[PDB]
Amino acid sequence: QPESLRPVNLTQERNILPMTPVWAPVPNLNADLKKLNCSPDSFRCTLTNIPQTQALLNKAKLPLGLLLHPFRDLTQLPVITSNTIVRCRSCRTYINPFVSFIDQRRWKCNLCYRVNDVPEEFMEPHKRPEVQNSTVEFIASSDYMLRPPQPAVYLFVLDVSHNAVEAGYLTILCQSLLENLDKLPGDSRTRIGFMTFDSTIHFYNLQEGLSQPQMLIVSDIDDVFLPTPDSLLVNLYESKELIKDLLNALPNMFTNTRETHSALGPALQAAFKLMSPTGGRVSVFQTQLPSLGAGLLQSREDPNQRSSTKVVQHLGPATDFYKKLALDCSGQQTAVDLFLLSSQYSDLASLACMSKYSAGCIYYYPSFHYTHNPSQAEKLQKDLKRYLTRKIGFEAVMRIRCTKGLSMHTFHGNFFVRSTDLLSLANINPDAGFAVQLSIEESLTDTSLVCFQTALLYTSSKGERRIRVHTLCLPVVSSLADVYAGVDVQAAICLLANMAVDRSVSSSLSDARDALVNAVVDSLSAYGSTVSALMAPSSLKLFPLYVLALLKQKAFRTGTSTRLDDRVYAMCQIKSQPLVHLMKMIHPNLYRIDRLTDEGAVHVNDRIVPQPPLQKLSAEKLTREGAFLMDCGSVFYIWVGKGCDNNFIEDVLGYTNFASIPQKMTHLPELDTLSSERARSFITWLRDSRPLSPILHIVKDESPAKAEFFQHLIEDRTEAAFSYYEFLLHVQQQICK
Ligand SMILES: [Zn+2]
Repeated sequence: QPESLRPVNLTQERNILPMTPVWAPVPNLNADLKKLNCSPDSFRCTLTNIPQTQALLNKAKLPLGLLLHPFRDLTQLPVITSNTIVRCRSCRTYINPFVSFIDQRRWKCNLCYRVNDVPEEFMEPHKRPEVQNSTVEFIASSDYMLRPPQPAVYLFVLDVSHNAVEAGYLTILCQSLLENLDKLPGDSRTRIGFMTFDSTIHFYNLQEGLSQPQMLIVSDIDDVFLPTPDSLLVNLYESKELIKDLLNALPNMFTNTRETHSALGPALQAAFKLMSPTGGRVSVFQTQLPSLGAGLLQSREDPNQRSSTKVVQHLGPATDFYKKLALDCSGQQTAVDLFLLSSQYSDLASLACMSKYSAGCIYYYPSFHYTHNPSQAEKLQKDLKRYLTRKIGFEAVMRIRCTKGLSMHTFHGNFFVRSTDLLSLANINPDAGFAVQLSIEESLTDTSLVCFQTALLYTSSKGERRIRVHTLCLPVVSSLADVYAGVDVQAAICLLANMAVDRSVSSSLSDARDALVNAVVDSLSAYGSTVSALMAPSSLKLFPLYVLALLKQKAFRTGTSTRLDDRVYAMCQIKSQPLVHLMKMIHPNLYRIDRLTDEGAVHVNDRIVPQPPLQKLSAEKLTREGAFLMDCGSVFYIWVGKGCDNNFIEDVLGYTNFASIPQKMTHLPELDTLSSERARSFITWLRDSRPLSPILHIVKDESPAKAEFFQHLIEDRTEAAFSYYEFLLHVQQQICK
């Protein structure tokens, strides 16, 4: 009885959530191969023990899929420079650690089983880097480029309507660009340009030779007097001073502007045309519903929350304008990133398409205001530092190959699909995650092992064509028991979250929610067939809990009010957040922090970091005499109990007593106390584990912002949502019927 199969009575067990982070299940391969397997932080499967047939997979109920964070920053990476990149003659799989050499001069492909000759240059060919590491990166040549590797090109398209000016994001963006101007990935060929827009479209001529920027204003984006692209997307090094002058002036160019219109559509169409020749990255900053010209959007959100209980009203795009724009951009290797900083509905569902279909990124800062909502301003500052300095890959493509019999079925993420197994990524960034559901078209009886291999081809910021490859090997099994033994619950949950997004949009929120519950009912019913109480194998003991958490997440919840743009953003996050970050949004990590200690702590970055144990998401865990920190992935909350020890309030919060604690507190004082040092050290550790900067909110029991915290205690009953106990009873009833 492997331990992953040890029975767990979920009906009775009140302690199932581990105190420490859940580890990915190690694929059950022999010792030698295990050491060679792919990092689960880069590439993992929902079922580490692969079902031998589609019939067995169907009997299991669990979804078979892959999750990847293909371009994440790595501490070490074997870089291979060879005149010949060895690949299979029949399926083009890259030679890897799991192939077999049948004569030292020939290798058999582990995906299609065809025999290939080993090139002389590749030569003890089995001790080659490609065969000793499952994650490598090749430097490719002319045979992997249709044109010379494009230089880095950056274009900023900024909303300067009165609403946008009032918001005050310009100062933040321009200051960030100035501080990081010499840190943008690229070389001497790097080009950059700027555009602003209100009722008209504004271009900025920054060509070398000018003493100051020349602003060009047009209402017709096809104006024949407009200069050539070389004067708008200029060489960063050559026009450095002109660029800095523009960056210093922008925040004070539209002060108290009379313009209220935001012609985003025309601006983006002009951007497409400008970027078409080279491709690159477009960064769009929008603060309200596009109101003029092509692509203008209506304020269609339905105020009646109950009208969206079964089918979310206006959840899908209102038009295909932005999707079409993104597809056209992808065709020219142009990615479009959206930074939405609106205080009123702006139809993110429609706008998000500009990024979704161009491999772009979506950032959302609701009710952003430099002065009145400074936490969003500081967050943008930090998010921009990462956005502007992280590595980047241009004009990229990614293909995922798999052993014969296996097939890619549905991809999840931001990209332009070009095949059953090929994705076009105008840009590939190190923070993007992807997922894909698989199917078994032909029984996997040929061998006892299957392999999955991700190949990411891109142009580096230095002009080199590179191919980063990840190879994952998994054992094939023929019994249901074994399938349940190798399930990766968090991977399954993340894949189901993506499937639920598709179902909510194409069918209804009701159907998506029902399918999520059905996954639990079906899997545990199927499990029961292999063996008064809801039983589950250890591997799935957290499955019901995670599904309940998902059902209460902003994306799919129906019990409490949810603004449309807010729900859409939650869905966007599911589609692009790597598993490690997405799981915190699905099931927040709760910690008691008024009594942090050394014991258990770890040492990192040369400091002692407390390691408090994870607490289940229920008010039952909230000692009224303590303080707790909830990590929801994108935001932090610190709940302070009415009877919380004053030592904590005084030494950590910086106040005499509970009553003196202010509301709307978003920062922890840098107090010279041991407890403040521990708390801050802990929180700094949390922040350093992810690319984005979560805003911190200190919540008092007094009931104003209390709900924001209690809505995350997903194990408790609420308005129209089951408690964990009730949910299990519900699952049981369905299975017993
Ligand atoms: Zn092959």
